[PDB]
Amino acid sequence: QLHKPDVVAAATKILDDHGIADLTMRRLARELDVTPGALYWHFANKQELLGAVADHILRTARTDTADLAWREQIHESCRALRDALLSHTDGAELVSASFASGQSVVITEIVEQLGRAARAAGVSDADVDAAARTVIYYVLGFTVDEQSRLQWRQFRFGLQLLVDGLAAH
Amino acid sequence: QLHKPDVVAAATKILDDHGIADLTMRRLARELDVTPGALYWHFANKQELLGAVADHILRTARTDTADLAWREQIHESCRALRDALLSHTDGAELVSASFASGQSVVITEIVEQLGRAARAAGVSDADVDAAARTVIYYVLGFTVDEQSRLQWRQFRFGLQLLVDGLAAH
DNA sequence: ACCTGAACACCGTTCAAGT
DNA sequence: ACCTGAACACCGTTCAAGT
Repeated sequence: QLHKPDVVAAATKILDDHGIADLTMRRLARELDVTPGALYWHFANKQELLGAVADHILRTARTDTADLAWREQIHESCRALRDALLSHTDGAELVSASFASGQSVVITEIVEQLGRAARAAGVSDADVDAAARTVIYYVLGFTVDEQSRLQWRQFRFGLQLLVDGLAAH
Repeated sequence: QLHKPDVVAAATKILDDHGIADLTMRRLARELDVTPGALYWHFANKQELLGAVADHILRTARTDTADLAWREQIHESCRALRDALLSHTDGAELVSASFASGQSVVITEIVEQLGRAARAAGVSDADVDAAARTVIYYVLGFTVDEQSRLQWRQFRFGLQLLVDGLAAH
């Protein structure tokens, strides 16, 4: 009997072992000894499946940050994210694609978490979303590039550029 | 007789008309009445072809910025980029993918152009590259999200956050 | 409910062979 | 030089039918 965490575990193993291009619905059915159209009972499509793989990826990226100042909130969040991504082959491409799809709920949670920190820094209520997104655009972009180069930090510099744009309200 | 600008013109028409998912080597050979393995004489692969399509996309995004202050340099560059991208279906996904591939020479030119502006603002010589990349991570991320939502600004807010992180040296 | 069989409509890339 | 034919080794998704 096949259950969703079966699937996500197996696809994660494919990602770690072979990269995001070898993560295909057919190959994933091959590692579970099932028919490719089996997976479509549990997931609506490869997008939803990859979003689940992103959530499983990022279970370790959520760190508690409420008893910390609004700069340590940001830095600590972004550090935890980047370290969750750098721990899986093409982790940052996968999570970035799920964020552009709309299929990782915890990447949305992390954007809420840093939106709170942007608020707590003085930006107006109507510009909070824009800011938080700004931050994650940066760290997703950065880790994609970084994981590229590695597979063939001064992360803090680019991040501090943003926390300074934020210092001014 | 088939020449590279033939190809790039035709693929651009496919992108405008149908989106980046319908831009496939086979479909592109179909619009040129050629065999799919014809395109592989002129381009090494779909990556190189898409980089060429990105360069043709971004011929309009280069604006002259040497007789302007280092904030108008940034704002003007980023405005020109975002407007070149928003003028083509999935323009920002295409250009973003070519930037992650390493196959648009003018996206590299734009990163040089804003690297100069970051220099001219006081950041150290060893942190210039990091900064410029930071900027384009932001505007590529932003326009991807924006073009998503449109197909189904407060750009300036996120950008000013960065030019303020930059004000401090 | 949950999965198989089998099809539908495609992909990128290569490469001998023709002109 | 530049292109065709034809193959190689794949894709995501659907859906009747079985259990």
